[PDB]
Amino acid sequence: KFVIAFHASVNTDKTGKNLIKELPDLQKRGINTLFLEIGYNYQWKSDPKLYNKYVLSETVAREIAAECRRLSIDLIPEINCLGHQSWENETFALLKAYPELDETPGLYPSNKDIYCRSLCSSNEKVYTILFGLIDEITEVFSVKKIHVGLDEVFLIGEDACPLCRGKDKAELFAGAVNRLYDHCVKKRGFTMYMWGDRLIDSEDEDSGYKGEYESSCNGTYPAVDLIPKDIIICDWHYDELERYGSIPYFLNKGFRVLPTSFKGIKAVNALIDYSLLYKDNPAMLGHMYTAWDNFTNKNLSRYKPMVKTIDKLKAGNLEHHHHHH
Ligand SMILES: [Zn+2]
Repeated sequence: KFVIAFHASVNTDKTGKNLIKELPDLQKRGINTLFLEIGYNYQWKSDPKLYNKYVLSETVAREIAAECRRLSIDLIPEINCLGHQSWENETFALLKAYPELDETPGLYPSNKDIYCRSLCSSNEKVYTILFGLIDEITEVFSVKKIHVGLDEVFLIGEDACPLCRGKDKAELFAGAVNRLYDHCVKKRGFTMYMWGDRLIDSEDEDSGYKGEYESSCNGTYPAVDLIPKDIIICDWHYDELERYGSIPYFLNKGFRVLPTSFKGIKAVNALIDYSLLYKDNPAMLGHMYTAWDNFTNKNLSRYKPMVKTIDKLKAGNLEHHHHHH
């Protein structure tokens, strides 16, 4: 038996119903788990500063949860709790409402010359806010699971932060993971998921990857030995490679791993094939598909690289049932 998951995003009452459309179909393909990214795109009751009526309401949200439940789909909301506080020249809700919590105050206007802004990982107000959002979203969905993001954190320990300047980037990162863990797991008893790229040494030859996005080039990877190992690592690599050497890196470290793909058809294939080289390790959980080129959630069950490959793994969950007549 295997985890088969799909990553979808939702930010409006519409995009939610689009997803609802595809849940029945996506189930029949074989999806049994839905990672649902929300960010700050829910009408928050718990913080009025981050609320706008033009995003997902409590009603639409309780329907996705309703539908996942009827279809026995493990639902896991995601809020990115450190990096990805902006995209291109739009800064997201938290940092425009709380500019004091920016890790790089006063530096990159309109986000020129950086990938994405990040929150200050040392400022306690961040955790006060984030913990409040994690509690609300896990409530409206009636779930005990949370994905905290933590991918592609390039801005951390920056000189501009009065709070983090000069500090060790890996310890700051491990500090973020461990604060989130203390709330989601220690206090709430949830299961917590995260992206794994910051835990990998890019320069390492067995576990490293080419770029500076799929693996760490800013020295955060030592945090892998400073965080609790019941955290589920979502390990994403979207290029066709003959070896995805970070799967066994995470596995031997004690983590449960969820390999993650995007586009490529073969690239997807190759990840799945290499992940299945460890099929008989239970900490090799399964697989997650992404369709980042799909911005609506319409025909998500038609995502081509998934529909082909999914039976690939569906077989381990077939369950011979025997004639009832
Ligand atoms: Zn800081």
